[PDB]
Amino acid sequence: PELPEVETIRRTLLPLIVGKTIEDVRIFWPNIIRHPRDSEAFAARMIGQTVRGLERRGKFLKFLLDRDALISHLRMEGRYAVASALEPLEPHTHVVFCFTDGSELRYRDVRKFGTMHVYAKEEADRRPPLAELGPEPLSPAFSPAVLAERAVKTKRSVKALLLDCTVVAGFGNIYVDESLFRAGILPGRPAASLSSKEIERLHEEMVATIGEAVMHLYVYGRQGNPCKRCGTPIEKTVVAGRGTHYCPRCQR
DNA sequence: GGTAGATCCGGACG
DNA sequence: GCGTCCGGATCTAC
Ligand SMILES: [Zn+2]
Repeated sequence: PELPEVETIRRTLLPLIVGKTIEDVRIFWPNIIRHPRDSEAFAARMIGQTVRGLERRGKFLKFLLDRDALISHLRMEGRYAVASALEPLEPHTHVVFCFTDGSELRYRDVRKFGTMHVYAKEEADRRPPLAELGPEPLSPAFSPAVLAERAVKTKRSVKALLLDCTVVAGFGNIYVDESLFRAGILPGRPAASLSSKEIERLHEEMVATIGEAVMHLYVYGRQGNPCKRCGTPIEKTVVAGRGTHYCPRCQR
């Protein structure tokens, strides 16, 4: 799930788990658990805690419990579901949080690629994976000035910069390509080559693109198809180690 | 210390 | 058809 979908999960999951008390934690693929390093300690520490809140930072979900925060990343295919402990588990279920009311929060992921970290709540923001995370794209903390400051001091491409989690939180490959198209900026442009005008326009389109999605694609996955603006075939390359989609006429 | 490379995974695919 | 690819983000090494 991309940031907008992660926000939907945050909003929808919260009422389904708030006020429930963890009775057991069952782990079927311990490598998902990144902190504490021992998955047995991860399970043990969560028992007896009640779910109090659910927040989002970039694409991370932060489950707030009594003493601890659980920080979860679903990557591309991870999913959460609340269901009865009496029913058979779905395939690829790697972690289950069992509540005292006979319901469960289940984590599933065909790719087995997601991560979970648990720390005392007051520690979570200063440890991985939240430590160093950049500002929310929809917050005033993410501004043209902030983007310009990062752009001038790097030799990297503009796409590489937007994909950097320390620059802006959880802006995915899809939104990077869509925002660059909407801004009329080539993904391989050096970040430092962008004018003040271009930085402003890029910030504007990043906010509009992600904001529209939180509340329909021009280029992403559309290689070989006509640009919706000018009819030129969309092209695909590799930029910053990612599949990269752009209109060679409209982007400069 | 900025930045590239390695790493984790398995469905899709040559 | 069995090796290659690929996404995010963090860790490791230049
Ligand atoms: Zn075009």
